[PDB]
Amino acid sequence: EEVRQFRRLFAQLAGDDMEVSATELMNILNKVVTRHPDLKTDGFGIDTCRSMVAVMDSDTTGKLGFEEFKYLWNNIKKWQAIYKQFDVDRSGTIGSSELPGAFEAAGFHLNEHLYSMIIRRYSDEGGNMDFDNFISCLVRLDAMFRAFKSLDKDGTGQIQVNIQEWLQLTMYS
Amino acid sequence: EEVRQFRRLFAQLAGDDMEVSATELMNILNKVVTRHPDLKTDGFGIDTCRSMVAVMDSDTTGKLGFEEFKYLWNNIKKWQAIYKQFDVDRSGTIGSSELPGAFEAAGFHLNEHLYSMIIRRYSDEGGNMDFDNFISCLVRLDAMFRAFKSLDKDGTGQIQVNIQEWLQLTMYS
Ligand SMILES: O=C(O)[C@@H](S)Cc1ccc(I)cc1
Ligand SMILES: O=C(O)[C@@H](S)Cc1ccc(I)cc1
Ligand SMILES: [Ca+2]
Ligand SMILES: [Ca+2]
Ligand SMILES: [Ca+2]
Ligand SMILES: [Ca+2]
Ligand SMILES: [Ca+2]
Ligand SMILES: [Ca+2]
Ligand SMILES: [Ca+2]
Ligand SMILES: [Ca+2]
Repeated sequence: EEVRQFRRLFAQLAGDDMEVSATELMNILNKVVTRHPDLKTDGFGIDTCRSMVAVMDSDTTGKLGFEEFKYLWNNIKKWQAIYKQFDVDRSGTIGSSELPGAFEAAGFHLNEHLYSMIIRRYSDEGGNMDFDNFISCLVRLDAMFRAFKSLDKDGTGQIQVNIQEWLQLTMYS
Repeated sequence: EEVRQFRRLFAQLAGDDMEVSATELMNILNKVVTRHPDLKTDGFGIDTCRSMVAVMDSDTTGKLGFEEFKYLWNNIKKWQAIYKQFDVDRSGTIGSSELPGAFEAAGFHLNEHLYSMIIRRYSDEGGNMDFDNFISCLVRLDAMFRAFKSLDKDGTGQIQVNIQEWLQLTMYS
């Protein structure tokens, strides 16, 4: 099976403490893109990884357990495919005009104002977003959408968040 | 004449487009920090500087103007001085025990839970925070506080926000 094969990757990656840290996450992700010449990236940095872990660590352990990691990995496997598909000019990167289509393929229908804000923060001078930036942007986007949805209990379209919660959601990410 | 000097710095740094981008910021920050052996750091990386710019960019130009860069620079000068004062064991990093007092001097009073989250996201195995992680964290904490006070112009300590608003507050930073 595949769940058999995954426990095997996980158990190997997680190591001694049965959890995968920011550092371990960084290594595996860097070990993989290496064999993907169609993905341009300057590498998955430690800071980006620590952010990926925090935003994915729903149980506040500082590291990712089996489920948390399983969620992250599956998403990443699906997202890398979208990136390749939408980089129609084989630049190895997602361009400004290539972005909306890719996010939509990943299930994120935003607006022109939001894509712009996104390009400004994650893309470079040129409007080109490389692979790590893309995955990084998507892990966060997914977490924030999830976070909003869980706080929208009445189904009203708006949430109420107090100072303590706010600081917890924005700082531990 | 304390600004005579500051205008010449920004102008020299900002360049042709009259704005300090993440890369311009990264360079200067890595240049100065080296002239201070009391601050241990693994370097200011591009993702972190990209984060710093995003959070200080109030005019949504994508870069730091004079007013934006000045507020940022002033804080760093101030936070740099706090870092050194509270690094009692002169390890060159802020430890778990050293943390709250340094934030207390910067003016933030957070609870233990929040501190645990911050240490998990910003410190190392031993629980020490280096210079870039310290500045990066503080630049964020300050921004997140200001963003919150700007929507709670009532003092209730709670904000109402829709999805479009939530994304801009959490994604553009
Ligand atoms: O290359 C792989 O391991 C396959 S299973 C898919 C994949 C591709 C790229 C990344 I980064 C992660 C996962
Ligand atoms: O402004 C400077 O170069 C010195 S005096 C203070 C300072 C020290 C470190 C940093 I990074 C920023 C500022
Ligand atoms: Ca581990
Ligand atoms: Ca966890
Ligand atoms: Ca492309
Ligand atoms: Ca990158
Ligand atoms: Ca410039
Ligand atoms: Ca600006
Ligand atoms: Ca110390
Ligand atoms: Ca660091």
